[PDB]
Amino acid sequence: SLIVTTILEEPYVLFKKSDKPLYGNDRFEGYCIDLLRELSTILGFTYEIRLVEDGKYGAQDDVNGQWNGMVRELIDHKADLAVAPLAITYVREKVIDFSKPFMTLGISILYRKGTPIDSADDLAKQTKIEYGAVEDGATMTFFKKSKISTYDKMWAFMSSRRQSVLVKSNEEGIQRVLTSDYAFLMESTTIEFVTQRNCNLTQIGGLIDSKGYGVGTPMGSPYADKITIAILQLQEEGKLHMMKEKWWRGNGC
Amino acid sequence: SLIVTTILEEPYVLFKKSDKPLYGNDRFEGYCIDLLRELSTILGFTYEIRLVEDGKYGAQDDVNGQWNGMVRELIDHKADLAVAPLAITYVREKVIDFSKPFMTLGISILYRKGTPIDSADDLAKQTKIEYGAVEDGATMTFFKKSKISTYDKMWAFMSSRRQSVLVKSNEEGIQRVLTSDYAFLMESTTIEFVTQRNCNLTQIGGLIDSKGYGVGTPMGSPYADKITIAILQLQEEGKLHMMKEKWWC
Ligand SMILES: C=C(C)[C@H]1CN[C@H](C(=O)O)[C@H]1CC(=O)O
Ligand SMILES: C=C(C)[C@H]1CN[C@H](C(=O)O)[C@H]1CC(=O)O
Ligand SMILES: [Cl-]
Ligand code: NA
Ligand code: NA
Repeated sequence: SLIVTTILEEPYVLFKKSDKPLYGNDRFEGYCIDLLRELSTILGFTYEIRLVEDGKYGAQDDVNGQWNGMVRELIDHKADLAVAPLAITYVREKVIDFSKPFMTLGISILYRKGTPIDSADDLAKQTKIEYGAVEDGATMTFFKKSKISTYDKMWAFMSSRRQSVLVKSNEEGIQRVLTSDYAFLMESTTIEFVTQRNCNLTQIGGLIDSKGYGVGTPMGSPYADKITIAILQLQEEGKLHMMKEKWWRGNGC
Repeated sequence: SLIVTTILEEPYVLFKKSDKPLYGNDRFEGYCIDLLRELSTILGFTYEIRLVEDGKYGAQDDVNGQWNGMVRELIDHKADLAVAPLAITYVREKVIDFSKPFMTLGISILYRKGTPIDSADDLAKQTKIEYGAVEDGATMTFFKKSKISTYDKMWAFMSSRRQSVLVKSNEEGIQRVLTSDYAFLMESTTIEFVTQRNCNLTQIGGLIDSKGYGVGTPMGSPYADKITIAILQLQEEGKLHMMKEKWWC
């Protein structure tokens, strides 16, 4: 039996709606839960899903270098797999292993329709429209590390305003877009889910970078390569595409 | 130095043009050549580029189970890395290792603009317009194995006409599109290169699947993970994007 760490994030992992309390694995559904189920069938393991205690994905404390979130659970061998929209990044790959990607995406901008804002550069060169990202996530880290003029400028803006423009979650960022003059730097996969459900919102510009989500494992785990092969099987038979359609597809904007 | 196996395929790998003779690695240019140079810089290795003798990527013969191409070079430890638009696939991952993807893509359709054909389904339902793929590549293999009705039908059509509709190169497929009534099933990255240069051609429909190109290594090689890390660094600093813009109406 494997211990699988994960985190609530629509539509990847959600609590099933129910009149009565549910228990154990029965509590959860979503794209990542379907993925876990499919992987379990192919590779023949059982599992217990556990929400990560600190509610974090995994970032390094910039003073002591210690990790948190699902990444820390893996490093500490508290979990066997992390199954979530966990971006494969340079810093994380140095401390844990990942399967090859089950989904590909990039940072982009969530904003309202009908404005003159067409790119990151348009946001960077002003301050009236505030903008931000989830604190300490892969998106924020991209900006923190970027040497590109536009993105460095955006980092200077966000970091100096971290108290007011950085958010704790996608949900908070999305609500900020809906209720104030704010543009949210966020992952394109999640943007697509949002824009299918709110016709007044749109992605602005294209993808600013490229990354994949992968299943995390402790470094050296034999499951990283096994899951890669299972993911390739699922992709090549069209299941990953069906899985995405199931959890994303909206009724039109 | 590491031995790096590769293959000519525009704009990934080409012979550099010069008025004077060129030697060694200097003979080559392209996206993958730039990639290799950058990987070299980060990881601190020297290397020798060699074109794969049999001019194949890597497929398994369904009679004797023998592999060929760059995949075979890696299996036999004749090369340390394969750096090319080499698709990461289930069957290849069973026999060699791969870095994580430096490019992501999918099978799609290259055809002419201004036609009624809007999807694979539209091709499958007819026979007047021929269609095909590079023989024995990842695209053909996708169709050969698929259980999705539309793709299974397309495979049945292609296999019954393989002498006439399967081609030996992307170049041959493109020439087929240009000189006959033919739609070519090919990788979306390469389609983008072609359509930026041939204004009468276009991608039809979306991506039929999703895959990545990765650097291949013999199975168990320590370089697969090292190259993954270097690729992630290159991506995050915007270098892969710059390289794409450089090499890619
Ligand atoms: C839901 C959020 C906090 C996660 C999801 N993937 C990114 C990560 O793996 O860090 C984070 C989003 C982002 O940074 O835009
Ligand atoms: C250039 C061709 C022969 C290669 C490139 N990638 C695919 C591969 O890795 O097999 C092949 C193309 C294709 O199958 O459409
Ligand atoms: Cl349970
Ligand atoms: Na790792
Ligand atoms: Na492998």
